[PDB]
Amino acid sequence: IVGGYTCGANTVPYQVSLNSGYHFCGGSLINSQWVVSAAHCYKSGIQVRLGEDNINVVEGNEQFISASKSIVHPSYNSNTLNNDIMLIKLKSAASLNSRVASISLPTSCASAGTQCLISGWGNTKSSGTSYPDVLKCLKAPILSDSSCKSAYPGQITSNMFCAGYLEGGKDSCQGDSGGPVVCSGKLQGIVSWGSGCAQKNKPGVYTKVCNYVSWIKQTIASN
Ligand SMILES: CS(=O)(=O)c1ccc(C(=N)N)cc1
Ligand SMILES: [Ca+2]
Repeated sequence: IVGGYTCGANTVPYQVSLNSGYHFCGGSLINSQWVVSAAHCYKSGIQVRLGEDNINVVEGNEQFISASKSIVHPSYNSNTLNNDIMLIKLKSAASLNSRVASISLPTSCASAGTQCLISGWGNTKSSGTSYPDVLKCLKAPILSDSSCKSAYPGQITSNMFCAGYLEGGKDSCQGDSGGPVVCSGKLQGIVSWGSGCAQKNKPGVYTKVCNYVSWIKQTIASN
């Protein structure tokens, strides 16, 4: 997260870190046994880490649970990043509390102008590299589809939306991938892609979760 602020320990209870010997992507807990992330974050041997703040220091509120199965969206396209979403089932149910909680799925899509909360342990610089150890937060509005399409000609599908600032300076970044975009207490997006980070006229592009509620629900009900 570039241009954000320190969230505060466990203030984003649904945020999870995907670990494969090191943090490589974020994710969101949607129930005691399932996590939603980005399809481009796929890999084998994933351990889900919940209740984390400083990913390099065990503070006492963490829960480390291995993944039992990963399900990438059937129509995921790695070249265009269309349908960049995947589900991860935990080997065992997480213990839910005030510091580890699930985030509700949306019943309707969020409209442009709505303010959302984006979070992650990704790079904090637009130029250079600096990874924080604690969770960073960023409040950003959803942009109109017209401004999004104008920023990325011929690259935005109906399953994507832009959020951020056209002026640049504030945006999600490498390492925040798979992370949540929460608006009005509902999960509306997944950190997916963008050109660089916090660049002028290049806002972040996010997976539009509201288009996948049916797939998510039916998949969880049969696996
Ligand atoms: C490295 S990545 O493709 O995951 C990526 C993730 C986020 C952004 C940001 N501009 N919103 C840019 C790139
Ligand atoms: Ca920790």
